Amino acid sequence: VNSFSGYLKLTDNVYIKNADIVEEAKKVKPTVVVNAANVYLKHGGGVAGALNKATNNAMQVESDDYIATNGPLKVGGSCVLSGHNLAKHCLHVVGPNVNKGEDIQLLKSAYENFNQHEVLLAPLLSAGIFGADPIHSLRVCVDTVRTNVYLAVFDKNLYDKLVSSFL
Repeated sequence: VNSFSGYLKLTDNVYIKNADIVEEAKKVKPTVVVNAANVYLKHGGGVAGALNKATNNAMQVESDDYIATNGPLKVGGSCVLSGHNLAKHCLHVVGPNVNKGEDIQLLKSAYENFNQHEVLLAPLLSAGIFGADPIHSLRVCVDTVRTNVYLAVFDKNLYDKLVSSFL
């Protein structure tokens, strides 16, 4: 049993809810929240901007030190950093950004990072301002992640379309 409430069950391991991931993280304090990161960990907008704002910019300060030491992530890669006030850990995962011309085949590699964690609160990778089709992102998630993933979908309209169209 875990603390996640109000989710629709899509598969054995994947759950979905219309929720603001920031407000969901603040309520649950999950072990892992996933950030929709870029390779520079520049948390300007989208999910990343919202998560970082909720940490009062402490996520960005920690991230800048990580990049100064390690250099940029790979598209499809990840790093584990603090979850600050939102979670124990934040898994920063880089899905391909279609609005920068990155290979959508890298979305499966991105989701494979989730398999290193038994339970996660996450957004749909490469959705929103990363430009991918969220229906596709949900299909790759279901077909790639084997650990237990609780997906937060901010937009009610999109949530209802994801559920209604789910095979």
